[PDB]
Amino acid sequence: LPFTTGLIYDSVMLKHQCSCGDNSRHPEHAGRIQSIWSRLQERGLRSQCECLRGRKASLEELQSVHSERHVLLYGTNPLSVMLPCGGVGVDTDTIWNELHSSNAARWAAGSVTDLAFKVASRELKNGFAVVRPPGHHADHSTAMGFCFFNSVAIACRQLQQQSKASKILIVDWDVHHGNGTQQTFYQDPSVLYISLHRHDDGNFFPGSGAVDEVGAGSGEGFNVNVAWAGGLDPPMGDPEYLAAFRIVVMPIAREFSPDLVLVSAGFDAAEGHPAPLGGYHVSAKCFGYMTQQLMNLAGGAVVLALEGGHDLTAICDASEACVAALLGNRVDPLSEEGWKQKPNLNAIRSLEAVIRVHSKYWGCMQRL
Ligand SMILES: O=C(NCC1(c2nc(-c3ccccc3)cs2)CCOCC1)c1cccc(-c2noc(C(F)(F)F)n2)c1
Ligand SMILES: [K+]
Ligand SMILES: [K+]
Ligand SMILES: [Zn+2]
Ligand SMILES: [Zn+2]
Repeated sequence: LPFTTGLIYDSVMLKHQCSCGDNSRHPEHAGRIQSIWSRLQERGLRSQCECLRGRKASLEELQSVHSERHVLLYGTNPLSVMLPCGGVGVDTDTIWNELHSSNAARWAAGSVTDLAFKVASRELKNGFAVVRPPGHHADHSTAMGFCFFNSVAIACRQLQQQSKASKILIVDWDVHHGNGTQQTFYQDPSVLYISLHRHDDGNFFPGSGAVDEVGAGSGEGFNVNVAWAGGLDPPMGDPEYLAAFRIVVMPIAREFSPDLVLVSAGFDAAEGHPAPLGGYHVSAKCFGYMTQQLMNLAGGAVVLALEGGHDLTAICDASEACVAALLGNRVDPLSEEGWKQKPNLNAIRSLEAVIRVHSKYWGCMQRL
């Protein structure tokens, strides 16, 4: 296998859809990964990468993060809740195809894991997983927010249990808080979880991920929530996220010094997502640049896994810029006006809260 960027995609994951067939009512649709996959070929990036199909996660791999009851319910064939539209699901948003959802969720978990091992073993330089359904909301014993199994958390656990990576950084720049990922690794100091999300004092899904939530026991200080407050006005975009990377994400990541970086790469903070889905204005160039910054860690061992993002144009633009970054294309910070603007007052106050809390744990957060 050649030493380039890896891409994960398979049609099995397209099968996850409600029986009613309305992709408008169920916005986490197959078109999401389908559009990105073809977009990468149209732009010429896909042929440059080593394209893999992935695999099903074993029941044992799913149980490394989730409970036995959870894995029996969503992981196995029955032969071994009603919705307004008529289909079955765990809740109104999180649908369940009785023939295909389990297989698609297990494939997303297995494929992110398979890609992480190849990047960890250094067969691949880095990778991008075009997977669905998403994972970072799925906790130990709860499927929620379009998520069933936490693919990124499962990939992380398997890397540790097979001794392929000592320290692992999980970065989650999806606009929503990865409640599942935070819970899984809350007491583990060998995993560092840094989330950037719209918090607005608990009035935004899932409602968790406050700045005070720093971890527990041995894992105290190794959970970093960059919880944005203040609202949508003034606009949250590139200057705020760039500032977040300069001041919080990269300094803590460098002080932690991971052996492998996993990215819950949601693109619902991008332009084209109105409230209450996101309401943020992060450009595609910023996503690709944030990717480029993470490639400086762990000797380039970086793996992105798709999470959220609805607007087809926005997530395709952003996915393109991240894959290009992975392939070695560099973004010149001086080439874009607007990046010269300072971050807004709401973002500064939010980062002030992050610094004040984590000054107890990190040297780069300790000031006079
Ligand atoms: O508030 C939410 N959604 C808003 C609505 C939308 N959800 C999406 C959507 C599209 C693709 C993936 C996930 C959500 C578009 S609109 C829900 C019903 O229709 C009107 C607003 C909501 C609630 C729970 C979870 C999420 C959510 N978004 O991304 C993710 C993911 F897990 F990161 F993928 N989860 C979003
Ligand atoms: K997040
Ligand atoms: K942690
Ligand atoms: Zn339906
Ligand atoms: Zn999201």
